[PDB]
Amino acid sequence: CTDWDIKKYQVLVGEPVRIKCALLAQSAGLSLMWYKSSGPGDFEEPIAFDGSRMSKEEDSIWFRPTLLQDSGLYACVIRNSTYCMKVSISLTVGENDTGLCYNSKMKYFEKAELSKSKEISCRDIEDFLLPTPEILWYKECRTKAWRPSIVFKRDTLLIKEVKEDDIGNYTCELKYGGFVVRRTTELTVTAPLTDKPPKLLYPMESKLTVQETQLGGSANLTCRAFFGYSVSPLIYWMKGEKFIEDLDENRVWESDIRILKEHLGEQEVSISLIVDSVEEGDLGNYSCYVENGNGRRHASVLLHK
Amino acid sequence: CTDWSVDIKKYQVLVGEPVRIKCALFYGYIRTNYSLAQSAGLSLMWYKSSGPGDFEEPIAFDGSRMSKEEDSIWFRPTLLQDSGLYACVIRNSTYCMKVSISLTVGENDTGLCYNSKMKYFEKAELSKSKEISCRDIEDFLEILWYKECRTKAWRPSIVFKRDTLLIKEVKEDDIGNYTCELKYGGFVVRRTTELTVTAPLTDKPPKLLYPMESKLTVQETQLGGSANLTCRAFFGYSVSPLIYWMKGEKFIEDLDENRVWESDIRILKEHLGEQEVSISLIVDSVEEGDLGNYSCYVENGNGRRHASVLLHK
Ligand SMILES: *[C@@H]1O[C@H](CO)[C@@H](O[C@@H]2O[C@H](CO)[C@@H](O[C@@H]3O[C@H](CO[C@H]4O[C@H](CO)[C@@H](O)[C@H](O)[C@@H]4O)[C@@H](O)[C@H](O[C@H]4O[C@H](CO)[C@@H](O)[C@H](O)[C@@H]4O)[C@@H]3O)[C@H](O)[C@H]2NC(C)=O)[C@H](O)[C@H]1NC(C)=O
Ligand SMILES: *[C@@H]1O[C@H](CO)[C@@H](O[C@@H]2O[C@H](CO)[C@@H](O[C@@H]3O[C@H](CO[C@H]4O[C@H](CO)[C@@H](O)[C@H](O)[C@@H]4O)[C@@H](O)[C@H](O[C@H]4O[C@H](CO)[C@@H](O)[C@H](O)[C@@H]4O)[C@@H]3O)[C@H](O)[C@H]2NC(C)=O)[C@H](O)[C@H]1NC(C)=O
Ligand SMILES: *[C@@H]1O[C@H](CO)[C@@H](O[C@@H]2O[C@H](CO)[C@@H](O[C@@H]3O[C@H](CO[C@H]4O[C@H](CO)[C@@H](O)[C@H](O)[C@@H]4O)[C@@H](O)[C@H](O[C@H]4O[C@H](CO)[C@@H](O)[C@H](O)[C@@H]4O)[C@@H]3O)[C@H](O)[C@H]2NC(C)=O)[C@H](O)[C@H]1NC(C)=O
Ligand SMILES: *[C@@H]1O[C@H](CO)[C@@H](O[C@@H]2O[C@H](CO)[C@@H](O[C@@H]3O[C@H](CO)[C@@H](O)[C@H](O[C@H]4O[C@H](CO)[C@@H](O)[C@H](O)[C@@H]4O)[C@@H]3O)[C@H](O)[C@H]2NC(C)=O)[C@H](O)[C@H]1NC(C)=O
Ligand SMILES: *[C@@H]1O[C@H](CO)[C@@H](O[C@@H]2O[C@H](CO)[C@@H](O[C@@H]3O[C@H](CO)[C@@H](O)[C@H](O)[C@@H]3O)[C@H](O)[C@H]2NC(C)=O)[C@H](O)[C@H]1NC(C)=O
Ligand SMILES: *[C@@H]1O[C@H](CO)[C@@H](O[C@@H]2O[C@H](CO)[C@@H](O[C@@H]3O[C@H](CO)[C@@H](O)[C@H](O)[C@@H]3O)[C@H](O)[C@H]2NC(C)=O)[C@H](O)[C@H]1NC(C)=O
Ligand SMILES: *[C@@H]1O[C@H](CO)[C@@H](O)[C@H](O)[C@H]1NC(C)=O
Repeated sequence: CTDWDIKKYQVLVGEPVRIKCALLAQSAGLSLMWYKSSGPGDFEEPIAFDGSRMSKEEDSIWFRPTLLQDSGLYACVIRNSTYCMKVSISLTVGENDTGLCYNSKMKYFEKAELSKSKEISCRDIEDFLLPTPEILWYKECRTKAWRPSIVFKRDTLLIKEVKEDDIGNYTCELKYGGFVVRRTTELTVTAPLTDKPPKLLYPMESKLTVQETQLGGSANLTCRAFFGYSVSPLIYWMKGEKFIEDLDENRVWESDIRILKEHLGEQEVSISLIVDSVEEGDLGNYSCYVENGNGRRHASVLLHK
Repeated sequence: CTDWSVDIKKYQVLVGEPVRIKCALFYGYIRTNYSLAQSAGLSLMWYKSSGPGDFEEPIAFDGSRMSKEEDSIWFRPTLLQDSGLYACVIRNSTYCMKVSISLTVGENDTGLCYNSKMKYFEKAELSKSKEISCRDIEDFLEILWYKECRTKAWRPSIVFKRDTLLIKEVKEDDIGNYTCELKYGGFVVRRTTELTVTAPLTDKPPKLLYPMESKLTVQETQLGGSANLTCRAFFGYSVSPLIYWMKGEKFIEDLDENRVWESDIRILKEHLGEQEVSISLIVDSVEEGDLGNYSCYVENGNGRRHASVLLHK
């Protein structure tokens, strides 16, 4: 039968899951089958349904609860006299690690700006909603008394003003017929957006630094700048109108950008310009260009002797 | 900059073994090499996010273990921390591209040499040859093979050739996890594969068990009653089993009463790829028209067999 899934399932052992065949079928005479492979290339064993945990319900399989055994590839096949279709679903079951409520490999991630609003939502909770709903939030796998600044509405968490204290793993809990559904997200805070172009440190914008090199010598011109949080940092060297790529590719080349420091999204990167076997043409005024969202700044270096 | 969400290539390694993460942009996406691209002034940076939504911190290498060598990153050895998403970015005045590579690091579980989630899989036919190879090994260029995480003396049926394991005749006993080991400068490289043996190709069409091919079984039902007609067959290894009910020329879908429907296929047994499935035909509020001869059709690659059932009373 025709063969091809992007949808992947991650769940903690002891939590209810619903796996759907990605593709009225009973009416058309179509017969539906599932296979568990547990790996790419495996036997794809036919599943004989029990009634306690694994339930064949409509277009889906229900696990109540899930077990470590359940981890694997699930292939849903539809069969007819002349018609067939099948698709494979990946289910990974893991256990919360050592006293924690969640699994390290299995969690969501978010980023927030200091002194700014941020919303945290309980994602992928649709399959347990009826009739048309209670949720509890944990901080570092512990119950907390939440400040009035933080507001809870309908499966979501809102922080009106975000502080450097509000960092870590946020896990929401749902009750599903004597079962718990946990979705955990980790928040990382960064400094707010710059609103200002980066700052040149070496060379400075208005000092006109001087570099001395002898002919047939080696020249190292190293720019340095500070990039506040705002894409990779854009810092590069130019000699007048000519870009680094244009001038004499055999003797002169540009180094890769280095990260001298990083904190809260702010970086202090440095890049260097290297010239070998320096000649009369190489001597002149070199400028380090630094650019971002709000501006383009540059400073100059003089090559002498 | 222009983005390629996630690279198909993913890395799975045991903690304490060497890994090499390759920037996909130089090998697959773009033909131009790192040595010639950098000449054009392109700058390369890496980021470690550990998640699709995380901060993506810029990594300052500065390490004995983590080495920025050309278009790749070297881990010698790898650590449990290293698990995450690695994004390589190329920078220009007006040009940018980035791609993300997934590295997953795990530890051998409870007295075992391997990780259950991280291993290869294979299938073999009984009494036939099958070769097991040490896959995706390179950048570390002799091999030694273990069976069930133990050193073994191998029969002349099993032969060793560089980077491969060959079994002339596969037997039902030689099933399980085969792990090859390589030594790379005081480090060990383990690649483990699991073998599952199945019965050889049928060469014969399936066999009807219930009803039998030439007995013409009879079921008695009263009018306004309930009818359960359950077929049963044996399918040897050869895809889902093709077994279905028919009433004369008409398929089950054709008569399409709200009263008569077909059940889903059930798996009564499984051994070595051989199945003995059963399907049932159900009729509710039986009427005079429903009475007649029903046939259960069973089919596979080499043949089509069928048996008949008579509905009476
Ligand atoms: C028309 O009539 C047919 C009868 O031919 C009905 O089909 C039967 O439906 C019943 C449903 O109750 C089936 O009963 C099931 O038996 C399965 C087989 O047993 C397992 O155990 C042995 C070991 O002894 C294994 O070797 C074997 O491979 C099986 O795995 C069970 O798996 C079923 O589920 C569970 O049952 C008990 C319930 O407490 C659990 O404790 C068990 O752990 C088990 O998981 C179930 O018991 C019966 O097999 C069917 N027969 C056939 C021939 O298909 C149709 O349903 C009916 N049509 C209707 C009503 O529309
Ligand atoms: C939920 O959110 C919390 C924070 O809100 C996260 O906490 C971090 O958890 C990780 C583990 O996943 C911690 O990493 C581990 O802890 C060690 C502590 O680091 C400090 O160590 C000493 C004090 O003991 C300090 O002096 C030092 O400056 C460090 O700040 C790490 O150092 C460990 O790595 C070390 O060990 C390995 C092997 O032993 C070595 O090879 C390494 O080189 C390294 O030395 C270890 O990885 C991390 O520290 C926690 N952060 C904080 C701030 O406490 C949770 O991770 C998060 N939940 C999940 C699932 O991620
Ligand atoms: C190649 O490598 C793979 C993977 O490493 C091996 O697959 C293993 O196969 C063995 C079979 O010999 C499996 O062993 C079995 O473990 C099961 C554990 O389940 C228990 O726990 C769950 C909850 O987590 C319960 O639901 C369940 O009822 C069990 O309690 C059990 O089915 C068996 O363990 C025995 O221990 C329990 C106590 O826990 C006893 O009460 C029972 O009597 C029971 O017999 C069974 O032994 C093992 O789990 C498989 N591993 C994985 C990861 O799937 C291959 O075997 C290996 N190849 C070769 C040739 O060895
Ligand atoms: C051109 O000039 C630039 C700037 O002057 C220069 O950049 C320098 O690069 C080197 C490495 O390529 C840096 O040296 C390292 O700095 C970091 C600390 O941030 C550490 O990794 C190292 O510290 C120790 O390293 C050794 C152990 O690995 C120790 O033995 C050693 O004693 C150190 O303690 C190492 O110092 C250097 O920091 C920068 N320069 C600046 C100012 O940051 C570049 O290399 C020059 N040449 C080119 C581009 O060809
Ligand atoms: C996070 O993971 C840990 C371990 O991975 C989970 O701990 C487990 O907790 C259950 C219930 O408390 C334990 O089962 C019970 O064990 C006691 C032992 O006396 C027994 O009397 C009970 O009848 C029941 O069987 C289980 O042993 C324990 N697992 C361990 C210790 O390895 C924990 O539940 C997970 N979730 C969290 C912390 O939210
Ligand atoms: C980074 O630098 C600039 C900014 O966009 C780009 O410059 C030019 O890009 C073109 C197409 O990518 C390059 O094509 C070449 O054209 C020459 C023409 O003589 C031809 O001989 C080559 O075979 C090739 O087709 C061109 O070299 C390049 N010019 C430069 C770098 O000076 C560049 O493409 C950007 N991106 C990179 C380098 O990946
Ligand atoms: C399992 O990993 C440990 C390191 O945590 C190592 O010492 C041990 O040798 C490994 N097992 C085998 C069979 O090599």
